[PDB]
Amino acid sequence: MLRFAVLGHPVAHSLSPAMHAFALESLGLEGSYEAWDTPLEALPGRLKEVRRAFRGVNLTLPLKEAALAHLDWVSPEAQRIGAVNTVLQVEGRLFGFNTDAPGFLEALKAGGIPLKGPALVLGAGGAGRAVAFALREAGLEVWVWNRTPQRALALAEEFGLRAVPLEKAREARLLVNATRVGLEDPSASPLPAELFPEEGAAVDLVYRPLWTRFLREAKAKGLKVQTGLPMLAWQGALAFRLWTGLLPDPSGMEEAARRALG
Amino acid sequence: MLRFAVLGHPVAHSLSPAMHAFALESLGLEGSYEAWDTPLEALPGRLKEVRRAFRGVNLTLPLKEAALAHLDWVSPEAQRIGAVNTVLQVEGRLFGFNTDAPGFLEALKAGGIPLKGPALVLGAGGAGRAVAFALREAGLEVWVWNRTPQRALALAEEFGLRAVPLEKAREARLLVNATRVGLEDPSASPLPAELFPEEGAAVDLVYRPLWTRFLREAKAKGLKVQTGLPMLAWQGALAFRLWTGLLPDPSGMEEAARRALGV
Ligand SMILES: NC(=O)c1ccc[n+]([C@@H]2O[C@H](COP(=O)([O-])OP(=O)(O)OC[C@H]3O[C@@H](n4cnc5c(N)ncnc54)[C@H](OP(=O)(O)O)[C@@H]3O)[C@@H](O)[C@H]2O)c1
Repeated sequence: MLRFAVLGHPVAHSLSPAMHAFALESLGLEGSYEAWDTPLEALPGRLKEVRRAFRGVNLTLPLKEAALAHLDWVSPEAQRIGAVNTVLQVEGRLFGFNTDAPGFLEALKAGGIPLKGPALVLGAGGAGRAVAFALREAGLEVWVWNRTPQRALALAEEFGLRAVPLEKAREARLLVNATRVGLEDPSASPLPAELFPEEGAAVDLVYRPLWTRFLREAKAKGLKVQTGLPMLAWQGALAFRLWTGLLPDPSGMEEAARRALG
Repeated sequence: MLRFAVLGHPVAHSLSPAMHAFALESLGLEGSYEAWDTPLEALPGRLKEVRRAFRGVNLTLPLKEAALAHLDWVSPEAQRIGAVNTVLQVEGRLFGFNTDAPGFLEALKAGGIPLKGPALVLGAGGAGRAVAFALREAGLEVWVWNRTPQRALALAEEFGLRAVPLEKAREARLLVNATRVGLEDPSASPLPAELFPEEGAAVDLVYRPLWTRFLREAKAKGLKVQTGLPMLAWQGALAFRLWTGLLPDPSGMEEAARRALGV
């Protein structure tokens, strides 16, 4: 019993299998969590397959947004965010949820990052929307920026936030990189060093490398920093509870993910 | 800790607490399944407490119908049957399902009884509906009877069945008692021995007593028979799987009920 898996392309190096293997073991449960490559056009087929033999699955790039028109139910939050990262299967019916939003908040709390705004979310893409949704719910004043202005402006209107220029980063107290800038690229950062504030906190959703240029610039400025692992771990832990009713240890899953990275 | 419960009025004799206690223990899980007396007045206040402190709950009379309107999502089957016996709580949201229909079918399969029709369901009430529904989806011909002809003909239309006179029971190959006849009445049966099928099988949903006059008659005639416990055990095991993803041993679920019954 308990067949799980992460669907997306690519997923060859996902850290979920390692995290969830630990979750199952730690809770004394038998089961498996496997990495299963799935293009955005091979999705319809896989949701059918999930229905017949998986208790649940995580969705990742680039399936998160397209999965909605494919589930029997989608949570109010997942719908607002417009993306599902966790699917539960019961009686062949599929229910979509988003554990990225609540996971991010739990990660901040657990990591001792104060919820102090204004919070600037860099990136109005999928991850940016989930983070902006979470920070709005937490009641902070939220600003959003995007390389392409329209997307930031549209999101600001949609969520009742404020689209701002990169320069306003100096006035933010919580900075979140929700862009792909820096992914596998130690030379790139979404924010020029000179625009970082001198007090506050910075979080990077990118965890490859672990200490991105963005986090190094932030740490250099004396800001409290958090890597992308805590969020990854919490969204996974919350997903596991959705599936079984049990909450595996988040710190344990994070460590497991770290060990899995090398 | 996993928190479960059976909601209804009454529930003091429900065998669910005993069955799920076995499920939890046998599956090495920590948690509890309690019986919570819940009159219809209190469904609202009760469900809210569910969204907050329970992973899932079973619903028994008289809350199986008035629950649908209060849930965030109701399964199709449960929609068509018009009753929910299993509620799942996730992120404060409540989802309703009916494990009786599939539990009934899985009990027959696991017990040997072939889904060879034509099958006749005696009783067009709540119990009969769930069973009538499950049997056609299974792929066999299904007739329905009821002491009040109307309640039967209407069901034949709503579910695409066929209302028949009691005499038809003889031409059926699958007999199902969905009436309260025989409940704590060893000498009472809804079907006269003379109207019993020629070949086939019979299943009684009444499990108190376990061997009802209906089942004893059916057996004397040469029909294969099944008590009401296998269905009880499977709807419970399926409910547990629904809440956790793990299926407790249905045979063990039945044993637990048997012991709780003391027979
Ligand atoms: N740690 C976790 O658990 C976690 C959870 C979710 C996401 N993430 C990570 O965060 C990132 C975002 O993922 P996602 O699902 O939101 O998907 P995504 O859709 O692939 O990201 C599109 C977004 O990234 C920005 N971006 C891309 N290239 C850029 C460049 N060269 N310069 C400036 N901005 C650029 C986009 O700007 P435009 O709109 O202008 O293209 C936009 O805001 C990924 O690296 C992902 O691994 C991590």
